Amino acid sequence: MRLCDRDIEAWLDEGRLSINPRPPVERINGATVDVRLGNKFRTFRGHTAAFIDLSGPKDEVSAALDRVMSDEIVLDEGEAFYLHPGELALAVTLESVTLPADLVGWLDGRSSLARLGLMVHVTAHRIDPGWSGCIVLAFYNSGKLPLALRPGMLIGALSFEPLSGPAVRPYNRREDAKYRNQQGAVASRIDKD
Amino acid sequence: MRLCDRDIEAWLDEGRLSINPRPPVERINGATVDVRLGNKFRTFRGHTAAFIDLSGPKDEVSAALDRVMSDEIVLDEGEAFYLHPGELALAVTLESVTLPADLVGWLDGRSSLARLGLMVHVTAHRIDPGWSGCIVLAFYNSGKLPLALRPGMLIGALSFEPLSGPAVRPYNRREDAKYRNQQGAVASRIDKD
Amino acid sequence: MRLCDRDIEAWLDEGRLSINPRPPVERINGATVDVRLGNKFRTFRGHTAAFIDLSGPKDEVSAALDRVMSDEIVLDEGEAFYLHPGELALAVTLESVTLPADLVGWLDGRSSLARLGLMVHVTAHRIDPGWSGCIVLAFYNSGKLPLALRPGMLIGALSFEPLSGPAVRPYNRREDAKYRNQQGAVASRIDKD
Ligand SMILES: O=c1ccn([C@H]2C[C@H](O)[C@@H](COP(=O)(O)OP(=O)(O)OP(=O)(O)O)O2)c(=O)[nH]1
Ligand SMILES: O=c1ccn([C@H]2C[C@H](O)[C@@H](COP(=O)(O)OP(=O)(O)OP(=O)(O)O)O2)c(=O)[nH]1
Ligand SMILES: O=c1ccn([C@H]2C[C@H](O)[C@@H](COP(=O)(O)OP(=O)(O)OP(=O)(O)O)O2)c(=O)[nH]1
Ligand SMILES: [Mg+2]
Ligand SMILES: [Mg+2]
Ligand SMILES: [Mg+2]
Repeated sequence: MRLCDRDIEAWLDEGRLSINPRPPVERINGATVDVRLGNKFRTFRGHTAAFIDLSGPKDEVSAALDRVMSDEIVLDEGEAFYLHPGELALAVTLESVTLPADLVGWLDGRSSLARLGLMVHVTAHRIDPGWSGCIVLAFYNSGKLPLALRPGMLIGALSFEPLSGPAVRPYNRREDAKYRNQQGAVASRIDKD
Repeated sequence: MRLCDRDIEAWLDEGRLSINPRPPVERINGATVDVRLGNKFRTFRGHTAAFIDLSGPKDEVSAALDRVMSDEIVLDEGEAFYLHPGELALAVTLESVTLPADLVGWLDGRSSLARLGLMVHVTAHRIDPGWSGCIVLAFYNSGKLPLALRPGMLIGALSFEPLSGPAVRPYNRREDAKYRNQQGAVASRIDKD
Repeated sequence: MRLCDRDIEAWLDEGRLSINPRPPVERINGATVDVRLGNKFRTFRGHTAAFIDLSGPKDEVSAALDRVMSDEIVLDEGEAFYLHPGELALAVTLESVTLPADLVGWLDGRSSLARLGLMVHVTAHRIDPGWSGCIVLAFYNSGKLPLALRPGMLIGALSFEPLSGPAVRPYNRREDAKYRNQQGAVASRIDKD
């Protein structure tokens, strides 16, 4: 049972859910709220490491991650990020979303973007109960043309599903949660596993 | 709450939900209905453009789109569409689906197709309340062999989720909705944002 | 509605669904249960075949699948599988999962993995009511570095959604179901279509 548009509004109105800035009525429809693209990005520098050991020693993994990740890119006014076919990049939503303990969120991309090969997540689109922050995007261009991405564009959509009850270990209370207070296009923290 | 198979049948009998043609009983099971491939495709002409500006002047965007999209391809008796590794293609379902204001639909592929690398959507699989039309597929072959696609093959599954109530701004009434009554392998209308 | 963590635990306590071995409390949180990578893999041998006719004669398809699919690869203690950019491979969860006729499961990857391009499914992530067995993973590396995967690592998450009622044709009782009693890194059985 996803929340319909009307019930998304009522949750935002009660304060059970928060999205900041609040998208206007025109971006709240059916069962979704549209989200927008941020201005923070990150790319990869492959020439600095051979591989990433997903479950290796924490120090080695951490060092490899630091070598391979670019600095955070902040786009000048009227500047685009050019996402080329075959390229994975990180970005972020404009909006910060905060979920209560009794709700879960789901990121979709967009059919218009899908038909040009742009994936807005890499089999990870769950926004957990207790989540609070902007949402980091893993972009991949599976199409044949480079896509110019500009801050402010409509980039995806969120839906919302009540849980069977309130989560007992929501994300804000989980001591081994990686992504609380998530600022900008944060890189993988797989080394904290 | 997804509609189970016997409730999918009930909703179809009752007529607010429509799938046309209606899959037989052997194709409605668990919490899904199987869907089949149509006969309309499009491909991409990359040599005609440097990039697509996904937030550019509506005129320039609309023109770049028109250069890069192939004419709609319609397949002869016994023809295959050969989907090569690394290529994005557009196709269409056989079936047309109609959802009322109080239902959302979700498109899956198939595990049998997944194990050969066939993706059937590009992070965009929500079928909205109020949707009426055949579903456009953005295919991507992530695998190691070309896959021959033939009209009428089983291509994916739809499941259906009641909303918390009837959407106030369903897809069929939304004046900025891009794809109402969609009737072939329709290219991106990202230029209408 | 998804089951919250506390309810997931209840359903496990009561034998309502099964996950074997049972993940500990630190892996059940919010609306999910974390799952782990098994030790069986398959790759592809593209040189043995020109293509796969998904919808062709059953005979010929089966022969092609048998030529292209590798023998099952079984990794030792501590051993790694190197998943390189642009390569699909098959693998399997550590956990076996059994769902009743009134529940559907859903498979997510992990944000930490998404941010390095690891897809854990290829648009096929539904676990059906009536399912019983380990889950075959279709892995694709959309990123810029190779990724070492070790048996036992955290690979993804499961969420569980009650259906509108019991499925009348759950997976365990459906005649043309392909994947009952599976079986390690089982290849595509699309030839059974
Ligand atoms: O694989 C898909 C997924 C969705 N749709 C349809 C169903 C849906 O109801 C509609 C809108 O999808 P979305 O909202 O993801 O696309 P958009 O580019 O944002 O279009 P709009 O601007 O109309 O919202 O397009 C498809 O045809 N194929
Ligand atoms: O990543 C996944 C996703 C699903 N499955 C299992 C669970 C599910 O219940 C079953 C069938 O899924 P699906 O119907 O998508 O596969 P199919 O190719 O259509 O097979 P069938 O003919 O048995 O329906 O396979 C996996 O092993 N791995
Ligand atoms: O596209 C996404 C998807 C999720 N998240 C956030 C929301 C979510 O609540 C959290 C964790 O998601 P996941 O559990 O998939 O990540 P993990 O790698 O398993 O992190 P953790 O160890 O903190 O659970 O990260 C994003 O920022 N972007
Ligand atoms: Mg939309
Ligand atoms: Mg199936
Ligand atoms: Mg997690």
